[PDB]
Amino acid sequence: HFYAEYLMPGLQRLLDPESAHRLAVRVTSLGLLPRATFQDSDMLEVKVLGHKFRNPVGIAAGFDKNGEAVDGLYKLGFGFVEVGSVTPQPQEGNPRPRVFRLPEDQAVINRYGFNSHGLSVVEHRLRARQQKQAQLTADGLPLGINLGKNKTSEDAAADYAEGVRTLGPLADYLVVNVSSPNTQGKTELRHLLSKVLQERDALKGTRKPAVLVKIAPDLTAQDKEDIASVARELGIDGLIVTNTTVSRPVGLQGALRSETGGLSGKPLRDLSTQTIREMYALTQGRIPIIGVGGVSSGQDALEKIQAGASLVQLYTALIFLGPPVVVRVKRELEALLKERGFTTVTDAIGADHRR
Ligand SMILES: Cc1cc2nc3c(=O)[nH]c(=O)nc-3n(C[C@H](O)[C@H](O)[C@H](O)COP(=O)(O)O)c2cc1C
Ligand SMILES: Cc1cc(Nc2cc(F)c(C(F)(F)F)c(F)c2)n2nc(C(F)(F)F)nc2n1
Ligand SMILES: O=C(O)c1cc(=O)[nH]c(=O)[nH]1
Repeated sequence: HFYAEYLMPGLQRLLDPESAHRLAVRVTSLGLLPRATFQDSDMLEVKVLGHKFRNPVGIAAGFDKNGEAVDGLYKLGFGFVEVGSVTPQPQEGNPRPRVFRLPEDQAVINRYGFNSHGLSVVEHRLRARQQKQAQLTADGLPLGINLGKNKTSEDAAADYAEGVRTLGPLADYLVVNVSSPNTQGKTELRHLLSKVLQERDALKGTRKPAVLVKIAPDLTAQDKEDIASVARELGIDGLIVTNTTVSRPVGLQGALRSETGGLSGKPLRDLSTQTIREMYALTQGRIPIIGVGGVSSGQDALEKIQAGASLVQLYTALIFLGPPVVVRVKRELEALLKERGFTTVTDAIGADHRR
């Protein structure tokens, strides 16, 4: 409660979004935040992507862009952390201002345009902690790395390749982020993905990261069939559904609603869940999905899980509710699984399809 209508709305008044984000990352890294004490139950454990996840709630890409706060994030209760997106070379991103809060809608619009410290900086930081991560991973706390491309780049495959070569040895999973709204066709995707998988395969007697593709919520019905077709044809390990949306739904109260960019938070929630449900159907329940978009409660997580997600992520909820939201989600999720007749979270995955 202290976070929810004392600290967050107040920070909102005081701090511009970028300043607030930067502060959040630093406070999280430094461990100033009180630690989560909620204990995950066996009921929340998920095994997927070649790893065990102690709980199914992860932090989505975009919070820890540069891998500065990974340990602190696990301490807040996240089951898994995704770093990035990381671009090969450092870049500024778009002109400020570039992130807008719509508190009325519990939503954010962003056009960051991939401000990243770049691969070498993030490699150095992650390497220094690689041993610690190996222990965390073993304890059910995996690490994902999300790869982006520079604004310049004509050659996407080359940018992705630097990323896979550089960070793939540090990753439990890798994500190709082809969905930023702020920076194709089957064949073109197929080529790129094959090149990425080929870079992954070449890795170094690392035993090797799973490769996922992160998609937009704004796709055509054929693209969804296409993406499913490729994933199955290429043996892509997973899908992350979804990134932010370019739409503005009816009823936004926020002044900044007209701003160009990707919308996240509650207004995205149902569109994202719908997108998961299709993808599970098209892929026959055979390809794991990490569901993201507007999760801020246990029910929100459960809906995504029932729709077909094996895991879920959140980011935007933190902006409005603070760190307690991670525990709220897990606590609510456990309570709902018990009420609703599931012995474990795993039993819920794809339940919508079952009926
Ligand atoms: C400010 C901001 C920055 C983001 N940056 C990235 C990014 O760099 N890479 C990425 O894949 N997704 C990024 N995302 C998308 C989130 O990972 C997530 O897909 C989306 O926000 C939906 O989840 P949420 O509603 O819980 O925020 C960003 C989102 C926000 C709000
Ligand atoms: C008020 C506010 C908060 C914030 N994140 C945020 C999120 C947090 F969890 C904290 C902390 F440290 F209290 F737990 C915090 F200090 C800031 N963002 N992050 C954004 C941005 F830019 F990412 F959209 N705007 C924000 N506005
Ligand atoms: O850097 C960004 O602007 C960004 C990337 C992304 O993948 N998603 C998003 O909403 N913003």
